[PDB]
Amino acid sequence: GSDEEIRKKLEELAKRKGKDLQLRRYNDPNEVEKSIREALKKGRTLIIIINGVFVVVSTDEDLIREIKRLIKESNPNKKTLDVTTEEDLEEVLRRIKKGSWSLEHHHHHH
Repeated sequence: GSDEEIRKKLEELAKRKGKDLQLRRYNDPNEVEKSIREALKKGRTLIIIINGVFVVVSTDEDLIREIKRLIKESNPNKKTLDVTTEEDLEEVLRRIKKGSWSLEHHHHHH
């Protein structure tokens, strides 16, 4: 679907900045967690789709914040998440259960 239309914006950005970006889909928090440990240990960017939520993992906040924009251009109605440590993963998954999900809106971003 629209994940294939966003993939171009991400894989072009990998050539612009010289970092490794890759896109994958998951069904459960228990399966997805295993992918975050690899990305953070290796200093790499993963863009993950789980149950309609976009979870962005990177050791570079400037890579996440540009990916979030490129995701939200193509799906302005989709919810999003960000991770830079294995502690951030638990922080955001705890917020997912509590309803404290991301508030990325262009009138709030400025």
